[PDB]
Formats: sequence, structure tokens, C-alpha cells
Amino acid sequence: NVAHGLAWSYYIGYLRLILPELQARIRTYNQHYNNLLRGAVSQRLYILLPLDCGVPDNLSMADPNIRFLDKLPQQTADRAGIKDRVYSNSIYELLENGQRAGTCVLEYATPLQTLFAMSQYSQAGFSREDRLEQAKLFCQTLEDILADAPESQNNCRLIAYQEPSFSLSQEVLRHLRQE
Amino acid sequence: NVAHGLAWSYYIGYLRLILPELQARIRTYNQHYNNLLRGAVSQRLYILLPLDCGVPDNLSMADPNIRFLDKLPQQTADRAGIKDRVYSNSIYELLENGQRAGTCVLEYATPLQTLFAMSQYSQAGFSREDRLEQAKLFCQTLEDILADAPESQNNCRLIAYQEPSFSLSQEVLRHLRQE
Ligand SMILES: Nc1nc2c(ncn2[C@@H]2O[C@@H]3CO[P@@]([O-])(=S)O[C@H]4[C@H](F)[C@H](n5cnc6c(N)ncnc65)O[C@@H]4CO[P@@]([O-])(=S)O[C@@H]2[C@@H]3F)c(=O)[nH]1
Repeated sequence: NVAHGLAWSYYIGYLRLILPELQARIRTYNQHYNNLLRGAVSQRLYILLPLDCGVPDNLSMADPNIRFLDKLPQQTADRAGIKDRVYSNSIYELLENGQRAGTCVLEYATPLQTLFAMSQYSQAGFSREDRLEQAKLFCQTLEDILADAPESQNNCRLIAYQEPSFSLSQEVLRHLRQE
Repeated sequence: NVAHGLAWSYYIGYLRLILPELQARIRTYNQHYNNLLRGAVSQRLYILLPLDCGVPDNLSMADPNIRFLDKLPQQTADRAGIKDRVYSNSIYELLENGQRAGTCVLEYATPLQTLFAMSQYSQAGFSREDRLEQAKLFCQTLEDILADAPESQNNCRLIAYQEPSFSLSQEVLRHLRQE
């Protein structure tokens, strides 16, 4: 199925490649001479999973309390004929009552944005019902992959959610405080 | 299906984002003060499509006549919460009887390497027969997407092939000489 191939691709072509190297990049950042006067960037990759597939490119276009802080040092790898392909990650400050409450590596699961754009193209033969059905199935398959994964050694956190006011900052802060 | 979701993802999350900007990057390279004493890098992205899903990370581990020349200038975009995500492409020299015959932007279609790794993981429930079946279906769906695509304005060339001696350099040189 669509969700099946996408969840396995997200694992094989992304998470299994960057999760083993993520602890070191966050250590390199937290130990850099310019970040000591700020709260430490929490470990783990926080992956936003909106089941509606509403994936904006800017995280401050989802909540004002999610302000971009910096980029982690880049990861490079020779990938399918591409010499030094780049894997980049962004650090975000989380606000609670106008004050810094958490610092973390945060992004959206990129295949969710693909499922959305797919349902918009007539040639894809993919409905809005198919989009909701496949979004849930992608989140499930990902969880099942990670549950038996040796790359997931407490290196990432899946944040699945539905919008009916909603606070994305609160939803993330809730996962970060669980540690 | 698996191939369907992957072909649409490869289009939506990659080709429709980089093909409109590719002519300018190749012009910036070909017009740079350091490349004038060398043959011009041909236009179009050449995408290698091995139907066996044999995708090595190094292109010189597929043919000795395919030597890495340089990288094109990088493309950046804000992508699903990632500020300035990087899209990189590699330029290759093609040899014919130990001499430079062509210069082009060349890579493998990365989802083909995913279909291979998927069939290797028992948890994927994906066979070697499923892999051959989905590889052909990915190449077909991609061709049908591109046939009605306004991003494909003669900006890329699909090179599908099967291995039974074989020359990858010759197969690429044949597509490049067609222009
Ligand atoms: N967040 C994030 N996701 C990331 C990255 N690279 C990947 N993925 C994701 O992991 C899952 C397999 O990723 P792959 O790379 S096997 O699947 C990509 C395939 F490579 C092609 N493509 C995307 N980016 C590039 C690129 N720079 N050079 C060459 N091909 C590219 O489009 C597909 C959909 O890509 P997106 O971005 S919609 O999602 C993929 C896919 F869901 C990355 O750097 N960051």
C-alpha cells in the first residue's frame, strides 16, 4: 500500500541513517562555546505527526510559541550517486506563558505532506478518505517498525495529533516533560 | 500500492522542487571562472533506473568510466519544519576508450534503493518477486507523471536498464548523444 511503502522509506532512507548519529550532533551543539548560556537542547528527534496531513513548511505558521533557534551541525553521506548528500535538523524553543519552557530538535514527518499533495493531484487517483486512511496507517507502520528497531535506542519521539483551540507547543512540551 | 506512493513522493518531494531550478544551477556552474577549460555540463538530470534495484552509493562502483567531477551549487528550501534543507547534485565525466566523451548531472532514483532494502527486511512482508514487480511499476508511474508534467520542460531524462558484459557509461552516453 501507499502508507506501507512510505513508512518503510522514511525509516530506511532517513531515520535509520540519522538516529544513530543524532546524540553526538546534539552533544556537539550543547558543548559548543556559544550555547552554554542557554538551556540544553533535549535529546531525541521529535517528529510531528498531524493525522489531517496539515504540514506547513514553517513551524511558526502552526504556533507562535514555537520559535526557530538554530541548526544542528550537518550530517553528510554518499547517497545513490550523490556525493556528500546533506541531512539537516532544526532546534526550536518552546514557550509557556511567553517564557522559554523547552528546547528540542523538532520537525514534521515529510511523507505526511506528500500524502496531502497526492490527494490534490487528480492523476494520483487518491481521495481525501484515502488520505485520512493512509495517514493513520503510516503512523501505525512507523510505530511498529521503531518498536523492534535497534536505531531507536531512545533516539526519537512520535507525536501524533488531531485538530478540532489547540496548542502544538503544549502537545510537544507534554512529550518533552514525560522524560 | 508501494510503487505508486513512492513514484508520487519522488515527484512531489524532489523532482518538482529541483527540476525548475536545475537549468540555472548548471548555467552558474558552466559560467563559473573555473570550468571554462572543460567541456560544458549538459542540461537535464539523468536518473538511473536499474530494474534489479541494484543501487550502489558510489557511481564508480557500477562502472570505472564514470568519474566524479564536482558538485553543482546547492539548492535550499524551508521543508516541513526544516529551515534551509539542502538539495545537492553531482556532475560526472563519461569515458569512451579512456577519454572524456560526456559531462552530466547523474544519480540513481533513491526509492529504487528503498525497494531493495525493503525486500531484505522480514517485517516489511515484501518479496524479491514483489521487488521486481514494484520496480517496473515505479518506473512506469514516474514516466506517466512526467508525461503530463509542467516541471519536465526537457529538464530530466529517465534511463531504465537490465543487467544480463554491460556498460553503464555507454547506456548514459547513448542518452546524452540523443540530444
Ligand atoms: N526530514 C527529512 N526527510 C528526508 C530527508 N531525506 C529523505 N527524507 C525522507 O525519508 C524518506 C526516504 O527518503 P528518500 O531520499 S529514499 O526518499 C526521497 C527520495 F530521496 C527523493 N529525494 C528527496 N530528497 C532528495 C535529495 N536531496 N536527493 C535525492 N533524492 C531526494 O524524494 C523522496 C521523498 O523525499 P521526502 O523529502 S518527501 O521524504 C523522504 C522519504 F519520506 C531529509 O534530509 N530530511
